[PDB]
Amino acid sequence: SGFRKMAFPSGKVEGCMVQVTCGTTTLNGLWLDDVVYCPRHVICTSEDMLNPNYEDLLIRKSNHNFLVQAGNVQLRVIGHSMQNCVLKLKVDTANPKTPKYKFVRIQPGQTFSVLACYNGSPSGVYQCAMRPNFTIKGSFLNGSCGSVGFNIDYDCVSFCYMHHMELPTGVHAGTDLEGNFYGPFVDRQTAQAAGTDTTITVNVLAWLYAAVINGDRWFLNRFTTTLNDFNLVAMKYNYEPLTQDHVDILGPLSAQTGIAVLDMCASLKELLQNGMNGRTILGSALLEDEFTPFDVVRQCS
Amino acid sequence: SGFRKMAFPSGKVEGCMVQVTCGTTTLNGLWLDDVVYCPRHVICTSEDMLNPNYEDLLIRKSNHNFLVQAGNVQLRVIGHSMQNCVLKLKVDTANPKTPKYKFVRIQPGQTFSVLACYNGSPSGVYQCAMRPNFTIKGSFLNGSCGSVGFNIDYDCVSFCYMHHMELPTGVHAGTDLEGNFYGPFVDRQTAQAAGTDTTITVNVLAWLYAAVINGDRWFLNRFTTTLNDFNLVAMKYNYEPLTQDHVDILGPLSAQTGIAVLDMCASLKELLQNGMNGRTILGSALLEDEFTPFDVVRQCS
Ligand SMILES: [Mg+2]
Repeated sequence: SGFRKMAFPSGKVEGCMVQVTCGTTTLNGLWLDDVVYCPRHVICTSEDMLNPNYEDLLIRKSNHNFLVQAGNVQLRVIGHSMQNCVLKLKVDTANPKTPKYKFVRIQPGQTFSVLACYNGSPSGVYQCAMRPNFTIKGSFLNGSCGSVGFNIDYDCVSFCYMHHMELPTGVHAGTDLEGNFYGPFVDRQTAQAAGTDTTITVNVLAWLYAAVINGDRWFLNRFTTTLNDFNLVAMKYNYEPLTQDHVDILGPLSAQTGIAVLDMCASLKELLQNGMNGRTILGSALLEDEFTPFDVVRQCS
Repeated sequence: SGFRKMAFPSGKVEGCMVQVTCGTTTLNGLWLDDVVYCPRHVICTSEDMLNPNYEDLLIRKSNHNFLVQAGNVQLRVIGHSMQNCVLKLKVDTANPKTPKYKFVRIQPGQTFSVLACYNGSPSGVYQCAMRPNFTIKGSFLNGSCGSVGFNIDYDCVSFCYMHHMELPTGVHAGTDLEGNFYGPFVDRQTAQAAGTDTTITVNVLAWLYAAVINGDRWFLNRFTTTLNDFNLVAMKYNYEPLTQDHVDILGPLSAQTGIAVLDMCASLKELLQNGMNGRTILGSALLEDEFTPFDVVRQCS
């Protein structure tokens, strides 16, 4: 029993964190095999922030301009290349701690653990979700760029995010491990704002199913709803539209509890209307949207 | 920016998790140097748990009856003894992944990271506080007994908790690493309940400081109070009394934000008496009490 926002054990990722220095800028790097991945903005100076020409800045660099430090040991850069917004530093040693891994680009609503790092040394681990507006509500201070987001599927580490910047609203933007940003963000210091954020409807529904599984039914009602009437209501509360894919994904949770997906949608329409009336669901006075249907099945079974 | 429930990186502790089997019972053990630590109830069958005699059950067990699995390697138990509610299995091999460590007993209100495991395999990590009633609000399913709690100071792991049981209200009970229970609990399958819990006042105040550091200032006011006046409010709303040691501990946060502890107490007094009135603090409609002053300073500075 109990429902916690649980992160993946960070160990397999800790053994990959290194410190990358270029000039006066120091950030984090991901050392997998003989390659260290990091935000390409590490090659920018006070002058190269509004309109950096990365290709021009990079052609002027030699391997010895990059200082990579894995723990106390200095790694030797033997090659460098750029792929989208990530810099790939070829090193003279393959990381002996390289776990089984893959790079995966996630979609909004997906959750992942973040190992926040400073100077290539891990600080903390926390659970995150990719918001519908392609930002993440993380916890990052200056020097955390290059910190990564991941999931662990049995023994395989799925790297899904690398930290690049904090937007003016205090939210975070980054790329997948191939350097492609999530959202319409760019690695430039120009004015860019996150779009309006919405609630991940499929995740709230899954967490309401997690509440039923752990013995709570106070919020259920005797009504049902069509998929279209649910969306007409939910979108008035800034909820993401619920698709037939979402309805299908909740199928196993619906079968476990005996409550149809659209009966649970009717209970969510009522919760939005009445609030909680001094009650909590799974120890929360708000409707939680950072637990996916997959996380619910994996945590509470 | 950003404030997240953050756990210490669990890598140093993952290298210590082993599976321990005794008959049908399989649970988790902590392998430090040449000793595996685990709950002493591993020797009990379901009938033995009704009223166990551990000294009697242990003398009738021999080294070969304990199956210790470290990954895919069998560890040979060469000795077995008991310290309070913890069973110590001396093994033939020292753990080469043993970090710099200490066994420490924490106080209620202090926080720690839990590495939840199943058959010596870590599955997740989460941060939690030792409740004033000595229980922990964790997330555990069958097979998690022997999962440990810890803090990391520099490169030293301070082990403080080992999971033993779940209480009928969903909360969890366990011991320090020397087998002494936190709370009035016994490792016997009998009617045991968690006492009435209270809110950790110094932790709520620390979290209000983190809210102010992150730009959430709506709850601040021109008023101040006294420790004596505030404690009458605390007692009424089931909050732990605020001592002078708590005000002293909050000193750096008072200085960094310009809001005295009794100035922040007048804000907490108003949130307790009048509520949040549709507003949230750090995306929460409840006053969060599982961040210590130190956790806030560590994450914000
Ligand atoms: Mg005040």
